Amino acid sequence: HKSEIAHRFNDLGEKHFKGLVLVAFSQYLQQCPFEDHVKLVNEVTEFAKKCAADESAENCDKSLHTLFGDKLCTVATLRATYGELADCCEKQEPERNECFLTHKDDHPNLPKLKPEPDAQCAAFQEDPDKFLGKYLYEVARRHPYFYGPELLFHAEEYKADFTECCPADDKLACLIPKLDALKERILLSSAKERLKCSSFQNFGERAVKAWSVARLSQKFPKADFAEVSKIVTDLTKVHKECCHGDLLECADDRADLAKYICEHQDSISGKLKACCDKPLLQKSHCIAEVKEDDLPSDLPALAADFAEDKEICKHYKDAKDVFLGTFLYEYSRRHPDYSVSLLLRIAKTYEATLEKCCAEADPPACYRTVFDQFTPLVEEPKSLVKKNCDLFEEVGEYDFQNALIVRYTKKAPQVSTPTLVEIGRTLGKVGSRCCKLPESERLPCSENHLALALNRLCVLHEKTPVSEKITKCCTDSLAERRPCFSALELDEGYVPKEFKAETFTFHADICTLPEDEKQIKKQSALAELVKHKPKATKEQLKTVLGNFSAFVAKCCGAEDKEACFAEEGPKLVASSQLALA
Ligand SMILES: [Zn+2]
Ligand SMILES: [Zn+2]
Ligand SMILES: [Zn+2]
Ligand SMILES: [Zn+2]
Ligand SMILES: [Zn+2]
Ligand SMILES: [Zn+2]
Ligand SMILES: [Zn+2]
Ligand SMILES: [Zn+2]
Ligand SMILES: [Zn+2]
Ligand SMILES: [Zn+2]
Ligand SMILES: [Zn+2]
Ligand SMILES: [Zn+2]
Ligand SMILES: [Zn+2]
Ligand SMILES: [Zn+2]
Ligand SMILES: [Zn+2]
Repeated sequence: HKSEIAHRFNDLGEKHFKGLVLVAFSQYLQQCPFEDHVKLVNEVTEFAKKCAADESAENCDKSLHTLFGDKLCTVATLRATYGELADCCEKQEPERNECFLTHKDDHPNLPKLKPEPDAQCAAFQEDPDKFLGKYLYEVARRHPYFYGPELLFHAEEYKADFTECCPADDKLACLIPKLDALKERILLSSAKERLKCSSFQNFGERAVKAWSVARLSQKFPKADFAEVSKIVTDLTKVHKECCHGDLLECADDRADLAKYICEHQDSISGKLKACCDKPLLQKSHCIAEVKEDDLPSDLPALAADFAEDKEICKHYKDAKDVFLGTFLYEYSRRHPDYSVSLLLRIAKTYEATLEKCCAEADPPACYRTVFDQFTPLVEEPKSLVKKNCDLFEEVGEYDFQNALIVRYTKKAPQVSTPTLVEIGRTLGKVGSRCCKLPESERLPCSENHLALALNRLCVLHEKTPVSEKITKCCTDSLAERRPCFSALELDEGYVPKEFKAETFTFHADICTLPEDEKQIKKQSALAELVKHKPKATKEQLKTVLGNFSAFVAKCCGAEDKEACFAEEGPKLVASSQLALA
């Protein structure tokens, strides 16, 4: 094509093209106010219309990267608001784009977008096109690596809720349930795509490929290997592009894959019929979130082709990567009950056994029992999940969260308290999600979502590194990541953090906070007790936090609140010292 911007405008249409460009600009520039990005989006779209009518007109032949990066660099207040981001404009492509990507903020710390139902409907009434457009902007800047086409879909969910619910009598009780369910979908989606970009950045395509091969084979067991290879190749490209900012190519390539999957749906999966007669946004999303199809009845034991076939060392020698992919395809489709990282763990073992056995004198007799090395690999995650789920059921979410905060704080006491509270809190929600499921679904829920939380920690750690052992767990191997964090224990040579009274001094401003923030304030205190007294047992810690809870409720009920906090605070501090000894 002469003009790639023409090609994408034609392919995507004005509305989607607009929506993506707004998401792009809000991810690279997370602070500048709404109306500013609206102007930029408008100018790009105007220019895109100039190029589709005349593919030959000036600047239309330039690359999407050149055009987008040039646009960012002509923003007034770029240096004033974004500081070092302006230094990226001195670089030429492709180093200019890498520079912008590395300055995206994963913890921008913006005001929590609370659902104010009466206040929102009035904004929805006054300016609806701005209301849909502002949702995209607010979610984009909060989540900079969020899958662009994915955000459009969820933005369409947001206006469908508000149009429906606003004119009813009970405006709030129609909305708050629907919006709080949307929030949890955004958090999960952001987490999933962030792991994809993290994977490219620290491991490359080959690791992303194995991950997708394994997941898609579970998703589509009836699909043949050539079909799975095709989708994987196509999908890996979509993610590289979305992860790299190529937001228009991302969306375009995604649509082509959806069309493809739907045109080959009998060959791929019976669960796709519902998806495949929907409008294109909804069709893409449905395919991405489709359930795992039924396991076909006619599958032969893996043993014949992978332990028993005598010519495997020749097979392995001729096409190493293609042959292990076959193994991974065949193993993953039979085991929808296994987590993805576990499947990669197993496949790594298979690869490594073939290297030692084919080097040895007699391979067929050696590798005949390679499947026996997987038995311990499966029992290990099964044990972890059982133990956490029995704990979660025994004690409830809040306490389970606190247990994890104590656990992870002991593992890595150099990590910041906000980060430790975030991980413990998130992992407790995972317990609510996964422990209630059947065992066929419980292991993979637990370990797949645990991988998301550990990636979040790793991403914050790459930003502001504090611990070598965390760095090793985050950089060494994606498959072995969860095992690596599990193997962390408190160091014998960790020096208890110095006591600061202010750190355990509460005030009456806690009383006017919402419960979630009230808890965070209390859970932060928990982490700080551990950092200060790392050899205190979980049972000593639970008792002292209980006394802090009683102190906070007592004084928040009192008529003179700040005088209560003043009298009772110091007493509780000094007795807690003796309690934690
Ligand atoms: Zn082209
Ligand atoms: Zn053309
Ligand atoms: Zn579209
Ligand atoms: Zn570079
Ligand atoms: Zn968010
Ligand atoms: Zn989604
Ligand atoms: Zn990259
Ligand atoms: Zn995707
Ligand atoms: Zn690119
Ligand atoms: Zn053979
Ligand atoms: Zn899940
Ligand atoms: Zn290393
Ligand atoms: Zn306070
Ligand atoms: Zn509370
Ligand atoms: Zn002390």
